[PDB]
Amino acid sequence: AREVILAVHGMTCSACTNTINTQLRALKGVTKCDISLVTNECQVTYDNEVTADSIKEIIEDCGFDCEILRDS
Repeated sequence: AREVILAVHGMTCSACTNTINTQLRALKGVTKCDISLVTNECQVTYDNEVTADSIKEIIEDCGFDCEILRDS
């Protein structure tokens, strides 16, 4: 497993990260994900089955503006 790190805007309550983190965990290659209401980022421990862009899309869909910062 790789890590992707992406900036998640919009989020302003725990329900939000719950929803995000759960959705990500549900995709396929996501094994773990460590989301932190400090710097408004999402950190996703995935493997090659999943796609960072999909991850962004999923968060867009979930209803938060977000952008891919790094793939490590």
